[PDB]
Amino acid sequence: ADLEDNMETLNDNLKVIEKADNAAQVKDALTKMRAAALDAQKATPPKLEDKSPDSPEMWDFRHGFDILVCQIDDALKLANEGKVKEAQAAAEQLKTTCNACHQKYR
Amino acid sequence: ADLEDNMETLNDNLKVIEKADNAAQVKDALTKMRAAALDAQKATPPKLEDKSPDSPEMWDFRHGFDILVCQIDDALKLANEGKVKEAQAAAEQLKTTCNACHQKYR
Ligand code: HEM
Ligand code: HEM
Ligand SMILES: CC(=O)Nc1ccc(O)c2ncccc12
Ligand SMILES: CC(=O)Nc1ccc(O)c2ncccc12
Ligand code: NI
Repeated sequence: ADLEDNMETLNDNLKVIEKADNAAQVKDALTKMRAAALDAQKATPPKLEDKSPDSPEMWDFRHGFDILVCQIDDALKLANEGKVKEAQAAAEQLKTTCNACHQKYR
Repeated sequence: ADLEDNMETLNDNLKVIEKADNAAQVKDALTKMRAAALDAQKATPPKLEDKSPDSPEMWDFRHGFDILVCQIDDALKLANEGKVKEAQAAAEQLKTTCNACHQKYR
């Protein structure tokens, strides 16, 4: 999927997590988020079509996703432990990463 | 210590590790390396005095050290396990990181 498609998946599964009643629901959402983030990692944002592929901006763009995935896996660990409330909190804390990358490259 | 001083510590403790007879020797060297890398992380290379402190180049410069420290800790884990030969091998593998950062910012 393109960058846009993946971003929507991420954005939509965040609210889904924000409404979840149980762990299984959070896990599903987070699992979908993880996949989309990895796939997004491969795209080249429109604001970096120029910059060479090995550009320092690009590496920061891709590195942004390794942080999101690490964060996402921690949320899954929590969801896996039945701690639904803090798996949700962990979910929110992801926005920090989201925003960070958005103001530099979006 | 300045960037230069720290780099020398790193460079010299690498050979020391390359000559070590035992684990304790590797650990000492690596411990000195870890400290110097962290301290180096704070300096601003001469080729980045201009670029703003929050510059994408700077963050890559500092991030370079988080990789070196992670690598260094893995070497210590190995040295801690008595595996002197592979703690040494792990040591060498560090050069990849060293070079990488050198050709971009040195
Ligand atoms: C964090 C989990 C996260 C969310 C949520 C998110 C959402 C998001 C939206 C809603 C858009 C709009 C896309 C559209 O037009 O439909 C958007 C756009 C971009 N994002 Fe994003 N995004 C999240 C995380 C990240 C991360 C960690 C990065 C950087 C590694 C990133 C980057 C981008 C870019 C580029 C765009 C613009 C895409 C385009 O203009 O085509 N996002 N994101
Ligand atoms: C890896 C373990 C590593 C070694 C070894 C190393 C050595 C090294 C030397 C020998 C110099 C010369 C410094 C001097 O003039 O005495 C040097 C210089 C720089 N380095 Fe280095 N260095 C290692 C690792 C790293 C890493 C991971 C970075 C980046 C995060 C880095 C950066 C630099 C920079 C900048 C210089 C130049 C300093 C200056 O010109 O004042 N090094 N390094
Ligand atoms: C969960 C988390 O914060 N992860 C990370 C933080 C900082 C980094 O530089 C990372 N780099 C590569 C992969 C994960 C990283
Ligand atoms: C041992 C090792 O390779 N570490 C790392 C690899 C890649 C990263 O992006 C990292 N980020 C922050 C800290 C360590 C990192
Ligand atoms: Ni990293």
